Amino acid sequence: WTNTSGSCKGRCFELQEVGPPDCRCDNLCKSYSSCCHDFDELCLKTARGWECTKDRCGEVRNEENACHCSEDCLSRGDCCTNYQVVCKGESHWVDDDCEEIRVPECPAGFVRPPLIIFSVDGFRASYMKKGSKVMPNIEKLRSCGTHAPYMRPVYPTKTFPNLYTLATGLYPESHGIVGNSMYDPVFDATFHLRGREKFNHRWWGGQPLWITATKQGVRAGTFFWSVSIPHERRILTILQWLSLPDNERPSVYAFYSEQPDFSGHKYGPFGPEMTNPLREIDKTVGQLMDGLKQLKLHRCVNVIFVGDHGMEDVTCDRTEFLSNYLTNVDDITLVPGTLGRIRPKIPNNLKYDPKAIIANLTCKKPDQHFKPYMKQHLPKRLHYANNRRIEDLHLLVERRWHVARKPLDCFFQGDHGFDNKVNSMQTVFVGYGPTFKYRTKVPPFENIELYNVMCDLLGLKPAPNNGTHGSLNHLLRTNTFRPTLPEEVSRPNYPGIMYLQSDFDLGCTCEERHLLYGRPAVLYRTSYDILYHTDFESGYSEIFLMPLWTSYTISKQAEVSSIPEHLTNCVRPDVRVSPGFSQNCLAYKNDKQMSYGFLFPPYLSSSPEAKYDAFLVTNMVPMYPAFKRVWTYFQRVLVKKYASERNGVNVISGPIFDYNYNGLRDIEDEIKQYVEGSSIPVPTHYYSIITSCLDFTQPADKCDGPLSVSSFILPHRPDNDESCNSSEDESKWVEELMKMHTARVRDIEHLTGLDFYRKTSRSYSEILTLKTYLHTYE
Ligand SMILES: *[C@@H]1O[C@H](CO)[C@@H](O[C@@H]2O[C@H](CO)[C@@H](O[C@@H]3O[C@H](CO[C@H]4O[C@H](CO)[C@@H](O)[C@H](O[C@H]5O[C@H](CO)[C@@H](O)[C@H](O)[C@@H]5O[C@H]5O[C@H](CO)[C@@H](O)[C@H](O)[C@@H]5O)[C@@H]4O)[C@@H](O)[C@H](O[C@H]4O[C@H](CO)[C@@H](O)[C@H](O)[C@@H]4O)[C@@H]3O)[C@H](O)[C@H]2NC(C)=O)[C@H](O)[C@H]1NC(C)=O
Ligand SMILES: O=C(NC[C@@H]1[C@H]2CN(C(=O)OCc3cc(C(F)(F)F)cc(C(F)(F)F)c3)C[C@@H]12)c1ccc2[nH]nnc2c1
Ligand SMILES: *[C@@H]1O[C@H](CO)[C@@H](O[C@@H]2O[C@H](CO)[C@@H](O)[C@H](O)[C@H]2NC(C)=O)[C@H](O)[C@H]1NC(C)=O
Ligand SMILES: *[C@@H]1O[C@H](CO)[C@@H](O[C@@H]2O[C@H](CO)[C@@H](O)[C@H](O)[C@H]2NC(C)=O)[C@H](O)[C@H]1NC(C)=O
Ligand SMILES: [Ca+2]
Ligand SMILES: [Ca+2]
Ligand SMILES: [Cl-]
Ligand SMILES: [K+]
Ligand code: NA
Ligand SMILES: [Zn+2]
Ligand SMILES: [Zn+2]
Repeated sequence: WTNTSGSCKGRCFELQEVGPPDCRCDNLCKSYSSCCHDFDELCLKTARGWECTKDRCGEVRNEENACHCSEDCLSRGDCCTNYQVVCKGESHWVDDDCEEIRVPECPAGFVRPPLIIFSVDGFRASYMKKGSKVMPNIEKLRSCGTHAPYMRPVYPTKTFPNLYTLATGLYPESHGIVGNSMYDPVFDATFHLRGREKFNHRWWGGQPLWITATKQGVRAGTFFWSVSIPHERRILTILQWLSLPDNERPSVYAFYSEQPDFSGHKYGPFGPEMTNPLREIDKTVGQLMDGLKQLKLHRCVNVIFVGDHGMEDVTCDRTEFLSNYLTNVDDITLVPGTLGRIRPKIPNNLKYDPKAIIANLTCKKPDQHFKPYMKQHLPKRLHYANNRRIEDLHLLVERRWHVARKPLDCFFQGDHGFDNKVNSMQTVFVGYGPTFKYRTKVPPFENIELYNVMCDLLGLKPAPNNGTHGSLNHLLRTNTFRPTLPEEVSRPNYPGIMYLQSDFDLGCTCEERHLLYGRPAVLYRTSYDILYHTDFESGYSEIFLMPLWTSYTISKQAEVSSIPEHLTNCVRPDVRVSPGFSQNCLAYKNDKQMSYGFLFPPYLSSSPEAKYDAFLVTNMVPMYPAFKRVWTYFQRVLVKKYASERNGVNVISGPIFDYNYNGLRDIEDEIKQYVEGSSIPVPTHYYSIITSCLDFTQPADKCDGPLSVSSFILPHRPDNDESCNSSEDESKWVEELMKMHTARVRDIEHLTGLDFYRKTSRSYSEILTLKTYLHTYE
């Protein structure tokens, strides 16, 4: 019980965290129904609005006023933000020319630039195109500071998963806020956005910025603002906190706006009604900057203007219903809308048939506006599976559409939540201040990367997260992180000819040019061999009986040759590797469901003599015939197409084992499938990393400057049910599938325990940016 009889006198928006039975005067007091009786009266003053007028200049202090225009307001830190403009003839911050902030210009007592995070809900990246005509303050921040054309949110592109990712540097599957609504089967409880359950600490994993700050002796302002607190009061509170004595003043602050999201949902992203909320957010930014200029902090503070996600045109007319595909939807609970998550209505109800449900949702309407996936089959780039709160059955919804349970379930013209690579879901990033670069444009980057940067801006050591520290050093003038190259754990063996062809009873019948960025380092304890060939180089695992990586270079005008008729089933023993550490063909003859493929393709052999190397047992990998349709098309058509378009390509391909879908390389005990009657593990995925020169006029094998990369993590599946057009020729569907499964080099590194690009002429920070790059095809 909380004693509301107490008073908020001289305690309004106190940073002093007090518990029961003492009444609170902070922002969260309303949500916990613990405010002192006089909180609204004393702390939420509204009298005379939020602006000084000429008639108010030099007034007598009236404590009932929302903000002040009296002579003592500056010394008291409670002037209306436009006080110096209206009463002292100063100019608005927006009307001043920007000047480079080479060093922080801070008043006495500030030893470090404070950080202000200005978060805007549903701020689509494209809204920035409106410019100074609609948003002059935001345009000045963007133009004069450091900005990205867009920032990639996390999936689902919903509010709480994205705001909490921004705060922690973690994927939702790791921080636990997997949706705006979620069901935890262990707690047997539902998290809702409009419930008291969301305040329970058990939902919130990882370590958010305000906790990282507090644990390291750095004071933080609130990261939660009550809906009942107007934006002008939020701004005045931040400014009042910035005016506090040296020993009370926070170093990190957060502002939040429910706009332009609110209006975006009502009118859609391209509605004329979108101008009004954009002008309003700009006015709030103007109040903050004028306020900072008033406190002599406008050239001292680092300001981050950031969004959680974008907004798409979504109407009630564009809704698919599960009742149109499934006989009985009454035994199912659906998390609906721009994504779908399906579970039984009764938590542990045994009448629930997941395989029959997926079958009825798979390619059952010609222009179907969603696709079902078992969570382990979702694109790996989404990192959306390793959490008990993520239902096994998922629906990836097409942009502009909704999924609902039945017709019983327009007032809305906009929505968000779709695949995080979707153009309309991209949001904003602007960094302004002494620590950010001046008038600099940076490439798009992911929001998971920001936590490390915010820790750098505050002199904090970041908690373990999913960002790649140093990948965003190019955004900063100072406070850059010096990254350390991961230490190589296992040393390779370099075997020569050690065995006879007669030593093998496998049932089988028959660096300068190819390793351009150095040997990938193996970052775990294992036994592996480096194998050299005329056309390729490989790192052959003696434990997994296959390469961890196969590396080769294809010139722009290289020839594609066929596999000769008599060499169709040709598999040759490798005299450098023991029969005991080799795969066997009897297993592929026995397994009626499993076939095999090759990592280096025989199609791209340099000569008929060289082609025989591609048929080595050490270049073979287990592949389902359905997957072979995809792999053969990539190997025979796409590798050469990419070489022709990019002026040669360097390709690194290999297997991935992720049976427990945690995005990390499996240990031997985690492998759950092997080739029939053998010890050959079955990969869950196959990766490829395709590098060339950013300057396409230079060939891939003779590149002087920055690199260009595209990568994939292809699901190794026994059917092509994911591709609704798979009955057609591979030219009509395989590339579409590969684009959906695009990946960062960093995603492959986590899944393999490998470290790429260790020997280049580029800085390590530039290589980290390259490794986090995602080719979206958007
Ligand atoms: C993204 O970046 C994150 C952060 O670095 C990575 O996630 C980490 O992965 C490691 C390795 O798998 C995990 O380490 C193991 O930790 C447990 C003990 O964990 C507890 O303490 C830590 C530290 O205080 C907490 O962070 C943990 O939090 C998890 O659980 C709570 C409570 O349920 C929840 O609120 C959190 O959201 C979070 O859940 C997520 O992670 C768990 C797995 O821990 C997962 O089940 C869940 O679905 C969520 O995804 C937790 O309270 C420890 O016992 C382990 O021991 C191992 O080593 C010993 C030997 O030393 C072995 O004997 C043993 O068998 C184990 O192998 C690990 O150390 C770490 O917890 C986890 N952190 C977070 C915040 O998720 C991701 O891997 C990165 N992703 C990618 C793709 O790179
Ligand atoms: O409920 C909705 N809004 C309510 C908002 C309260 C207050 N709030 C707040 O002040 O957030 C600031 C912040 C900033 C950061 C940052 F890191 F960026 F700085 C990190 C955090 C966090 F999460 F980590 F704590 C919080 C959030 C909820 C909503 C909105 C739109 C919708 N669309 N559809 N549904 C919807 C539902
Ligand atoms: C609840 O808060 C009120 C106000 O802080 C407390 O009232 C005070 O009680 C003491 C005696 O215990 C008096 O001497 C004070 O004069 C009271 N304050 C005022 C403003 O009149 C009250 O005791 C607190 N405790 C509970 C359980 O209600
Ligand atoms: C999957 O869809 C099929 C229709 O294609 C459903 O099968 C029908 O079920 C109704 C029950 O109301 C029967 O009257 C029909 O005879 C069935 N048709 C056929 C061709 O079998 C099936 O129930 C759906 N499955 C699920 C799990 O919803
Ligand atoms: Ca139907
Ligand atoms: Ca794994
Ligand atoms: Cl959700
Ligand atoms: K077979
Ligand atoms: Na198909
Ligand atoms: Zn949002
Ligand atoms: Zn929204």
